Amino acid sequence: EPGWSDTAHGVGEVPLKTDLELDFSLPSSSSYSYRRKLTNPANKEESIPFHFQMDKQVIHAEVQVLGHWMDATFNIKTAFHCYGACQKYSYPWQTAKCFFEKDYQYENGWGCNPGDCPGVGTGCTACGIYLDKLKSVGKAYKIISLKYSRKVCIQLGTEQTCKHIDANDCLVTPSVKVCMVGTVSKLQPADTILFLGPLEQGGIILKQWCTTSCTFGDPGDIMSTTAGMRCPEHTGSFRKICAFATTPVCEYQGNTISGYKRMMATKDSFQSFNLTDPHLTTNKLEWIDPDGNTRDHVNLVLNRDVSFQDLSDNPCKVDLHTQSIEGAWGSGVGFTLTCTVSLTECPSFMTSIKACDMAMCYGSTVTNLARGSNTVKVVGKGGHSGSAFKCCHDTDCSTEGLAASAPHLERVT
Amino acid sequence: EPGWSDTAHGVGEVPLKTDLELDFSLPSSSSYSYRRKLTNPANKEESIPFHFQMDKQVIHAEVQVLGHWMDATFNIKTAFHCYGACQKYSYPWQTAKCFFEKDYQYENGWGCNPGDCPGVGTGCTACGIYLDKLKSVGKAYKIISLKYSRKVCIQLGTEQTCKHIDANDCLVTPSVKVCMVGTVSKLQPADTILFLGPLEQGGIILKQWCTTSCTFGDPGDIMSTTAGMRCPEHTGSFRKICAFATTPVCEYQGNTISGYKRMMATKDSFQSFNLTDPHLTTNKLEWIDPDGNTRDHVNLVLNRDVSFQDLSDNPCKVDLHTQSIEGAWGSGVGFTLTCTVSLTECPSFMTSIKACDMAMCYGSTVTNLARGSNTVKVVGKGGHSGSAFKCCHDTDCSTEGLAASAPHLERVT
Amino acid sequence: EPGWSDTAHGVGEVPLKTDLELDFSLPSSSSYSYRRKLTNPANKEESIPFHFQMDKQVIHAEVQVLGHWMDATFNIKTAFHCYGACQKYSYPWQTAKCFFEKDYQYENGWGCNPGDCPGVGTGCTACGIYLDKLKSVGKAYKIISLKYSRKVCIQLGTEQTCKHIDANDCLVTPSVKVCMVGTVSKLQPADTILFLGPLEQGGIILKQWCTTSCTFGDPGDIMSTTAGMRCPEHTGSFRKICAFATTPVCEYQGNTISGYKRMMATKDSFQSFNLTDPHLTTNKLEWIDPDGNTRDHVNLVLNRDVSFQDLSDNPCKVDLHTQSIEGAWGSGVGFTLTCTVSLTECPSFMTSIKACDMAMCYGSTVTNLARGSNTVKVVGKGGHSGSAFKCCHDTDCSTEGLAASAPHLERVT
Ligand SMILES: *[C@@H]1O[C@H](CO)[C@@H](O[C@@H]2O[C@H](CO)[C@@H](O[C@@H]3O[C@H](CO)[C@@H](O)[C@H](O[C@H]4O[C@H](CO)[C@@H](O)[C@H](O)[C@@H]4O)[C@@H]3O)[C@H](O)[C@H]2NC(C)=O)[C@H](O)[C@H]1NC(C)=O
Ligand SMILES: *[C@@H]1O[C@H](CO)[C@@H](O[C@@H]2O[C@H](CO)[C@@H](O[C@@H]3O[C@H](CO)[C@@H](O)[C@H](O[C@H]4O[C@H](CO)[C@@H](O)[C@H](O)[C@@H]4O)[C@@H]3O)[C@H](O)[C@H]2NC(C)=O)[C@H](O)[C@H]1NC(C)=O
Ligand SMILES: *[C@@H]1O[C@H](CO)[C@@H](O[C@@H]2O[C@H](CO)[C@@H](O[C@@H]3O[C@H](CO)[C@@H](O)[C@H](O[C@H]4O[C@H](CO)[C@@H](O)[C@H](O)[C@@H]4O)[C@@H]3O)[C@H](O)[C@H]2NC(C)=O)[C@H](O)[C@H]1NC(C)=O
Repeated sequence: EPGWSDTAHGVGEVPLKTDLELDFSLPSSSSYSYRRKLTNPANKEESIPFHFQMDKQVIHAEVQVLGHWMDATFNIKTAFHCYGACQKYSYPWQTAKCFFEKDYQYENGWGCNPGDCPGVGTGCTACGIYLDKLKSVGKAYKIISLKYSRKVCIQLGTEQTCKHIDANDCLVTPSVKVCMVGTVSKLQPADTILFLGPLEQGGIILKQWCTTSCTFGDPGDIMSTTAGMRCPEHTGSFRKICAFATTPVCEYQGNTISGYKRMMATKDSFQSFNLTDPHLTTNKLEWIDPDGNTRDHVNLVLNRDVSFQDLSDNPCKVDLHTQSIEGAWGSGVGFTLTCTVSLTECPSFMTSIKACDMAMCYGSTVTNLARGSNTVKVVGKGGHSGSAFKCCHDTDCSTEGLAASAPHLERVT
Repeated sequence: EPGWSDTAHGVGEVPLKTDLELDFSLPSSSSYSYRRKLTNPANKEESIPFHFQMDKQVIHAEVQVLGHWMDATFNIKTAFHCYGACQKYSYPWQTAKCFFEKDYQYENGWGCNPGDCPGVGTGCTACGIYLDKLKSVGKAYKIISLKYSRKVCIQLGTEQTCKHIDANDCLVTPSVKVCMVGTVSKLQPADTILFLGPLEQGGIILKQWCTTSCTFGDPGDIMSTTAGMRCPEHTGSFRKICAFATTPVCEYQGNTISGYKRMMATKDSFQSFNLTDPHLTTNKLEWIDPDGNTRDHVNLVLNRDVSFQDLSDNPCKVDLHTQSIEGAWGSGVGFTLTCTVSLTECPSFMTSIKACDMAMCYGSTVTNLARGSNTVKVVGKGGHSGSAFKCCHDTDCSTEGLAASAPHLERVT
Repeated sequence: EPGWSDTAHGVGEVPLKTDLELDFSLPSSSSYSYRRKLTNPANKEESIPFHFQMDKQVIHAEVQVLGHWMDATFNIKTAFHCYGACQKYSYPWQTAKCFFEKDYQYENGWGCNPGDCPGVGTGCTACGIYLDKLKSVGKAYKIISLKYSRKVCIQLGTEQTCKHIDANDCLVTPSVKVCMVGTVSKLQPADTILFLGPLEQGGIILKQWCTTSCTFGDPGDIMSTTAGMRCPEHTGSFRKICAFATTPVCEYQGNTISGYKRMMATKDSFQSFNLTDPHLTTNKLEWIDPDGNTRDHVNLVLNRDVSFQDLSDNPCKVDLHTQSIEGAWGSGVGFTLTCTVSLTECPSFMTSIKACDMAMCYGSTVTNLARGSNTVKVVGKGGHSGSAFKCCHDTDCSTEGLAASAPHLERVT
């Protein structure tokens, strides 16, 4: 009754026929090497070479590049005009990177009038707040997805096998099973990481980082991006100060201190993380976490008996073509690839269809294929503008790929 | 010296007497089936049938139903009355779902007076902001608790055993141990999940969702619930515009754009999750995560020797009665069930007492029972209004159950 | 080719030579005890005593003490002076714990003047909001780091070994390997935990707790610390009410309800956690989580064959001296200890260097030492003012330690 499947990564074994078991925890930032001449195959005249290599864990993050976080100074200036409307004149703050203007139009009923202006209900008094002394204070990225893997190389006799194993996965070679359990994520999807210096000097994790309502003083309030400045809103209140024969003066009741200055005063409240040999290219960040306390559990079984049974073996063949796509690249909501998967050589097949481009894969769907044609939907997260996403099974991908839409990542107002 | 205990789920075994070990990782959205005729019991004339079935992982979430998130339009209108107080008249905005009013009372010292109203320090000018064009944009739930389990069925010969195994737990039958490790939680307790459409189309995870201070423009600002509308506060400032002989006009300095419009502009900043075959009934949401990359580690040991020792075996008997309860159902703080647990047939017993109703269990306490009467406190989370929570050990529950209080889930102001 | 290393905690074994394997899941709040007389060493006349003890899991949190969260009442009062400036007089609100003042100076152009004050553009009207009826409502701590461990004691014959094992780590004695996998963290670094009563009655987890912009009504708005009060900002707007011959009155458009009152109205929206036997000393909180559903996977292997191979064995010797330090204690960003590590008796050595004081260790670096002198940097989190941080390998620490700087944990404005 059990139909064919390749979703289980592992073995059926008989322990009394196991030549060698390794079971151990290993730091993420540690590699591990083991070499031994095995005194079997009960042949004595000839021994069996055995190499096991496990590289340090590499972390891969698909990220949204957010630009440069800016520090700035708050300023306010007043501009009075005796007649006309507030549009009929330009203002000095309009030369600033970020500015917000409130206009008191057609209201100088003596109470608010300079000596030279004998008008009532005319003219305009313009109030403008602007930011200057802008300086870049760090680079920020929002995490779309996180991947954890270790390269593993196995040599049994004169046959070598190397593969990148994802965390909580197993590798199965003809006589060796290697499994990893326990890698846990300190970073989380949608975290914002901030680098006050080069990546090599470590980052800060910020759970509060403004997204939908960026107000001056919020974390991430002033961002300088490739597409120009992103300026914060000012939520305070304006008030026109007036006296006899004196020109009106603007007064603002609101926050004056920038988000960066607010964070540095309590800098030690936030979690840092350190990066060994980070690699940043476009929207991909890879690195090795140097924290020695983060450990995963490693199990190796060397078993050369005929009862050593790879649980994924099957005669099924899968042919793939990419039908359609919807959604966005570089998005935490993601894209959905619609695939046409043809099965031959089996009545049914339970397997995993992935969405991949030239660089890597971004998501995976477990599906139960029937002989002939099937439609499978795969959700991917990550990728970039030039990405042509393909349907893949193992290393076999469809001939043609499909580009996703640009993500909606913009402020309102 | 070791007293009896049933808290350890697992075995003591001798590996050289193990007939069969399976060790493998499996996607959460994958099932697994294995059938084999075992060529033992060294009897040859007769073989041993063996079935192993593992269902896809099911996720169970106890949720707080938050109602419908609403999109709306911001509006402001002015109402002047020449004499009397602002209470002495009704206003058009009072017909709206959400409205906020600020009244300028007894202040028209000429500066603020229409031509027809020759009064000073009398009358009132009422300012009112209201929301209209309300449309439902999705359904939101806050997660109280998360459970992960897989149904497992074992057939050895002509004897079958099926049980739901929780993640990071083991099942022990007479000759089979099955264990699961490594399932990790993407959703977290107190997350808010938002469904812009039917559950089958997936949800959005929102770390920022207003709870204690809902302001217009916040995520979750305007909620339409069974108990009526929940309206956001407006934190901006009002100002009475005045000119000669013209009637006063209200002006507001504050946010105008709704929370929903703010999110959609940056929709791709947030994490989505997808649901296969979701089931929603009252405050319970169950589903299968279709993400193929989420794997758990599965270990099966088939061992028929007399040294195969179930570590939970014991002669102890436990009788239960539900004494008292405090706390709330449907709450992330929870309720505390106070139980009276009588032990017989053992001098002491280390065991787990659970809080359960008709549907499921909601929490568990490990306790060291002494022969005779004991008091045990169990913290549960979840449940609903009709829940009668009982003290249980294994499948044995107390005769009577106790209802918890309603949760405090309300805005102030 | 493989150089020496002690980073792998575990064994190489032959399963057919294993006398006994235990494999089981165990609640965190449960201990486990196993005693058996092993009928080997195939000697029959003499048996082998075997004890295995596993204590309940203990949670250790390095915390930032935040003081007492305060509830308060909002108040506003007005003070008019006919002449002079607003500084020329004191005010009743200046006697309050928290107060904020806005001064309307030199503006009484008749419109705002009491009958007795015949001045224009002179005097001042001072507006002051203050908080009273302050009452402590709980104690709050921000989590810097979390550690999970179980004490384990092994007796084989007449030889005993006890050690605290960290989660996801293994202990290796001459013939026993014990490993733990699967402990997962419910609390997270940078979480804020709030205790409305004694620690024994449980805490509340709050993802939103004000850090960089504390506004009246935010969670954690009013904190009473050892260094005095920490007062919230008020972001609303002021307005001077005026009429004929009457003295001006202040009006505020802003939040009036405190953060504590706002939380209690929706108290059941937040996650609680319970503590068995908590220990608080300065900035260290230790406890046992009584939730019976949290389980870890335990594996014990008893194997007395000569092929039982501890993977960390090595002849290398390491000598340590503490060179320099930068960073802060009690910080989530942490400190960096710079160590001088001398290797002898090996050409190279892959090992872990830790940062420790008298109490415990706070971080760890995996490094590849060359024969002779090396510089290693270790990142630690936690500690306190008197901490002298040392470079350590295993139980061997440097003679002298170095104190870190105080953390920057202050509000601006
Ligand atoms: C692990 O990550 C943490 C967090 O990123 C990281 O902490 C950072 O360490 C750097 C390195 O020392 C700190 O940057 C220094 O800050 C001091 C004062 O704050 C400055 O004086 C330094 O600049 C001077 O020195 C330079 C040295 O050549 C000169 O080139 C320069 O012109 C200046 O004269 C220097 O910038 C930084 O402050 C912390 N970050 C925080 C948030 O505190 C830690 O070092 C990382 N550890 C490891 C082992 O990687
Ligand atoms: C996994 O989860 C994600 C997140 O939920 C999910 O993304 C959603 O996909 C749906 C399905 O296509 C999207 O809804 C569509 O949106 C487009 C434009 O945004 C509309 O044109 C669509 O409505 C039209 O088409 C319908 C088809 O019959 C008609 O009935 C209708 O009348 C309209 O004419 C449709 O609503 C949705 O936008 C996204 N969500 C987000 C946040 O982007 C994804 O599809 C899920 N994947 C799988 C495999 O389940
Ligand atoms: C697990 O953690 C949760 C969260 O901390 C915890 O819930 C708390 O339980 C306590 C204990 O009952 C509650 O405190 C009580 O609250 C009621 C009304 O809210 C008060 O009447 C109580 O005070 C009276 O009774 C005392 C008993 O002697 C008297 O000494 C006192 O003078 C008063 O007359 C009492 O304070 C608390 O409300 C909850 N917390 C929340 C947030 O709801 C739960 O009990 C913990 N469970 C276990 C098993 O530890």
